[PDB]
Amino acid sequence: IVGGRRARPHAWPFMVSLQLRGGHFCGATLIAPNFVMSAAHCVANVNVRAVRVVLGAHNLSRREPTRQVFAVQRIFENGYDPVNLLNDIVILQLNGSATINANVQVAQLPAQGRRLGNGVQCLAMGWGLLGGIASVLQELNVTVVTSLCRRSNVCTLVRGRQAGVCFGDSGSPLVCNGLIHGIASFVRGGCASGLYPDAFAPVAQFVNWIDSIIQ
Ligand SMILES: CN1CC2=C(C(=O)N1)[C@@H](c1ccc(C#N)cc1)NC(=O)N2c1cccc(C(F)(F)F)c1
Ligand SMILES: *[C@@H]1O[C@H](CO[C@@H]2O[C@@H](C)[C@@H](O)[C@@H](O)[C@@H]2O)[C@@H](O)[C@H](O)[C@H]1NC(C)=O
Ligand SMILES: *[C@@H]1O[C@H](CO[C@@H]2O[C@@H](C)[C@@H](O)[C@@H](O)[C@@H]2O)[C@@H](O)[C@H](O)[C@H]1NC(C)=O
Repeated sequence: IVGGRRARPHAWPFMVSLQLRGGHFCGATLIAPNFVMSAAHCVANVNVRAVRVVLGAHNLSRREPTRQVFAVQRIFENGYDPVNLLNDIVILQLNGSATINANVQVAQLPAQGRRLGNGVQCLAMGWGLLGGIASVLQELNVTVVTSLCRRSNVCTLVRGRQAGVCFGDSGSPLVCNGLIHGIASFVRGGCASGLYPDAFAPVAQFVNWIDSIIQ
């Protein structure tokens, strides 16, 4: 996250770090005790048996007893199309269930087909590049936009300054009115261009599919 701020520790206890050999590569959202959701581009070309799913983290540079670590049991995809930048969503079934506590919660999702209007106020977040790469979870105020956005995305823009999501933020949730409406998918013009909006996978478009998998 470029131009964001440090989150309060454990403020977004649904927030997940996907790791390989101890290092963060992507975000995710805990959507049930035994399922996370992320971006499909996060796990394209990745050894998913190597993937560690880290719950309850805040400061990645630190040893944290609040953490719960899982492996990936199964993956579920929904027609990922990298060429057309479509269906950038994956569900990763964990090898065990999370212990739901202060530090580890299941996110709330929107109703199916719920569209967000121009001007909706959201919170983007993640452990991606800062413009270094972040130790402490970052968050950022973003506004939903329809210009320079396709109907197959929710797009956001910070107005009046250059800020937005960046590399390592891939797969991270976009929280809008307390619901996960986005999964960070792609940027244009580099990170934080002040020109192109950030594009997210539109979670509301995939709710019936998500529900079917998690119950
Ligand atoms: C490097 N990584 C990130 C990446 C692409 C990629 O293929 N891998 C690649 C990409 C290609 C297809 C689809 C689809 N559908 C989504 C992303 N293009 C791209 O813009 N990013 C990227 C860079 C910075 C931030 C973000 C994010 F946080 F917004 F998600 C994504
Ligand atoms: C589920 O897996 C947890 C983490 O396993 C570790 O990470 C994966 C990606 C591999 O590298 C693996 O060799 C590591 O052991 C375990 O800590 C946890 O006990 C597992 N839960 C089960 C089996 O119920
Ligand atoms: C910055 O965002 C703050 C927190 O955002 C609110 O809560 C999160 C969980 C999301 O639901 C988001 O939709 C909400 O707006 C706000 O309290 C604050 O008003 C925002 N400030 C500006 C000017 O955008």
